[PDB]
Amino acid sequence: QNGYTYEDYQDTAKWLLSHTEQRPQVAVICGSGLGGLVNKLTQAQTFDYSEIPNFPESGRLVFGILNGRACVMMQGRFHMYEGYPFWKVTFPVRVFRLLGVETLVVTNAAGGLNPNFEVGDIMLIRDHINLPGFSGENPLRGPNEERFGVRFPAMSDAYDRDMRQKAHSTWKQMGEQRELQEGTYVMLGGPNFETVAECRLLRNLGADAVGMSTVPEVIVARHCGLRVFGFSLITNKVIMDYEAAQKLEQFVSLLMASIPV
Amino acid sequence: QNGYTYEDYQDTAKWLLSHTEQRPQVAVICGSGLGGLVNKLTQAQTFDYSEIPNFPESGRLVFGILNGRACVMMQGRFHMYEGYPFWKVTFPVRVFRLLGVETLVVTNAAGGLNPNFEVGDIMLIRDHINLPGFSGENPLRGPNEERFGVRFPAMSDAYDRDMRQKAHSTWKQMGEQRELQEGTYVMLGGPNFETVAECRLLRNLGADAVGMSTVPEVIVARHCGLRVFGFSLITNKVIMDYEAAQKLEQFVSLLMASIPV
Amino acid sequence: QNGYTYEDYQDTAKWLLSHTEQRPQVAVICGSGLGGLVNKLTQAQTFDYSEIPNFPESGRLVFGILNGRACVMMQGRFHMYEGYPFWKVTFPVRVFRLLGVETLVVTNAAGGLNPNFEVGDIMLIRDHINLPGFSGENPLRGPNEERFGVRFPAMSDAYDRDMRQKAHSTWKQMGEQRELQEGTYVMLGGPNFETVAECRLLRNLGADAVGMSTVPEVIVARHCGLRVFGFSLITNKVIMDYEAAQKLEQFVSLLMASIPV
Ligand SMILES: Nc1nc2c(ncn2CCCCC(F)(F)P(=O)(O)O)c(=O)[nH]1
Ligand SMILES: Nc1nc2c(ncn2CCCCC(F)(F)P(=O)(O)O)c(=O)[nH]1
Ligand SMILES: Nc1nc2c(ncn2CCCCC(F)(F)P(=O)(O)O)c(=O)[nH]1
Ligand SMILES: [Mg+2]
Ligand SMILES: [Mg+2]
Ligand SMILES: [Mg+2]
Ligand SMILES: [Zn+2]
Ligand SMILES: [Zn+2]
Ligand SMILES: [Zn+2]
Repeated sequence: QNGYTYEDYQDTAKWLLSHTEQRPQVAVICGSGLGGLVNKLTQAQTFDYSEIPNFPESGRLVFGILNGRACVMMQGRFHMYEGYPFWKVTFPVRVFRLLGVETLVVTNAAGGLNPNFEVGDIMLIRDHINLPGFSGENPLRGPNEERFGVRFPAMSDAYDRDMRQKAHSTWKQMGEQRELQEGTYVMLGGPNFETVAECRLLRNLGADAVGMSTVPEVIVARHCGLRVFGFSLITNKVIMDYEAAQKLEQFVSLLMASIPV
Repeated sequence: QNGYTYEDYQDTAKWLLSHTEQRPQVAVICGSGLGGLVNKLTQAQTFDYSEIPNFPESGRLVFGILNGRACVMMQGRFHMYEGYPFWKVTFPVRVFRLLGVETLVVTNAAGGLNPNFEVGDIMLIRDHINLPGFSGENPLRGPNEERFGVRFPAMSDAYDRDMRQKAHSTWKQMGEQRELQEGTYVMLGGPNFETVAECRLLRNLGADAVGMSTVPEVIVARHCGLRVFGFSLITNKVIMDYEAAQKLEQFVSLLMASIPV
Repeated sequence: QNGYTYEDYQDTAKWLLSHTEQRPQVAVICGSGLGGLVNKLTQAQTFDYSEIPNFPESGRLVFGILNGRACVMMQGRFHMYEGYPFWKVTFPVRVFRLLGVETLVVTNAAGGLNPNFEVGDIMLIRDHINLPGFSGENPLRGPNEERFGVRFPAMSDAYDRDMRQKAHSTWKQMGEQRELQEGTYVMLGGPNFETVAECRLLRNLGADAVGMSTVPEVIVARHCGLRVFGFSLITNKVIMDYEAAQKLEQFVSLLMASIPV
């Protein structure tokens, strides 16, 4: 049961509003290996998660201006595999909503299931498969809070098309030799890596990349009306048979200018 | 852990037996949009769930005679997405068993995965896929109570063939232009609606319709020996690619006469 | 949340080390119908689970020498369907590690999904599919204990190849008419048996046999560095459409001699 009341989000949000003059419209959640993205922020202000009332423990929240856009960034995220229920993993997203954030950018490291993928590739997330969600492990599980969103939110249009279009055209302006990949991200609980049988299984379900986060954050963001778009850094080609983080940082930085104000 | 002792079911059952002279042999569980089915009951008696000891909160239980058959009807059901564990969602089924009920009729609103389905269609449930059940979210999870059923109940014959046969022949007597659909119902936790990738995934698993209930009720009913049959009201054709409630009420009403006594 | 501290495993392990002179290098986990495997032990010593501090309740642990190899055997195992979280189901594996065990042999009764399987067949487990694991129901869920293993353990090489090779050559020396089967074991929560739609679904995921255990034990064993190999006794051919325990005991006994010392 969600151990957070509506007021808890509000308290946390007002705490942040009074401790920084920063008023972000964009929020970015970074997983593992994308910490250099926070060093590009100007007029930056960092808050350790441990100093923010109600924030899940263990990692920091960095406010600042990235390529002209005011944003708030999660340096380190939460995972189901660490033991947190999704209502803790996604706590920050609802706080962002209360801060006035309108767009959420999600990033993650993932295993490439699509044969055509190569290490270091950047896959624009066009869709996702939420396996934990099939069994009820859903961040929206429990009473619905109308002040956030509706009881039965649609997820088919989760990854904003306009931003995905900007992403492609922006990538083209970067003059990259490798095309910007695009595909379906499947989330699994973890923490162990998949077996061959499971890897094949996932590929046949239509997934292009596999990871252990993001989906719950996206679901909660869509529920509370945030515009969403994200990317997966293919850190390794998953083996289907028996026997670049810097570029992503630059890319997300450039996209700020393409996000509608 | 099932927060109900065997005695809790018994207490609830005797409470109901002493508050109504009605002695139902058939139980009907209605989801959303099938409330007019309760208005067809004669010599009806309603109990709000809140006045019945032990009943899960938030909705009423209506006793009465439907087309000559004495039955008990759930107007409003419980869902995993609301936060209830399956032992609460399925609490009523075991109570029905203790009331002397022999047949359970389940109904639900569902999304059509089968391309040949049309809005308003009525799909006789021939089989189901219990996704939450694959991860252990099972209403039978925990110590087995032999006074109800066996430890490892078979589910392959869950939807009574004889009733499915009656359903088809009865539908034919109704002179309906649209054929009575038949297929596999897949249950997901919810509450968000599926993405395109998930919708395709489900269709490839062999599911004809998708919903957020019923399966746990059917499993518990089969476990305690109840005869089962049900229907899905296809309220919308699910989109598989990127870019009638009154009739059901009449149908279930007519089928009472086909249920063996 | 894992209700066991590192010290709990240690306490249990030292308790056993001081109550028997036996110092096993191999551990065997037996499910249902493989109890005669314990009667082949010499210089045997039995401990009821109920007399071992910290051991999950309801079944015994038998130490002894099997075909020249000192081993510890679980006669009766734990299942998710009984209500235990995986940290209780897999408690013994970590204890074995602390006892100095290096190899874990897992056995189970399973339903045959592969059409070519026959009742009584013995399927060497080459790989597995962990459905509960896709939703987070993972024995490794929670903080990682480095004294056991790494945060993100690989599972693709879970079933030791060398032992699988020994298994085949050993089976050939047995002069059995039926070949030693080999395949992928898929674990589901249970306790109900699958429907036709689910059975087909599982087969299409690439599973050869279906059961309700083993996978969590294997995962924890691999996490703490144990060599693993196992077998599934096909007790029945699963019906895919709508309408030997003694040999296994002998086989596992013979394989002791093939396990590296
Ligand atoms: N399931 C799975 N996950 C893989 C794989 N490779 C990398 N990750 C990513 C590891 C987790 C990444 C993260 F969760 F930490 P994140 O926060 O960066 O998303 C893989 O093969 N399978
Ligand atoms: N998963 C899923 N469910 C869908 C869909 N359309 C209607 N429902 C039914 C909504 C829930 C119905 C109910 F649970 F409330 P019930 O009680 O009527 O079954 C769909 O596309 N996907
Ligand atoms: N899911 C599933 N399991 C089946 C089937 N047949 C036997 N078991 C094995 C029954 C459980 C075995 C056990 F868990 F008790 P174990 O300890 O022997 O592994 C089947 O068709 N489906
Ligand atoms: Mg704190
Ligand atoms: Mg009450
Ligand atoms: Mg004890
Ligand atoms: Zn202050
Ligand atoms: Zn009274
Ligand atoms: Zn003693």
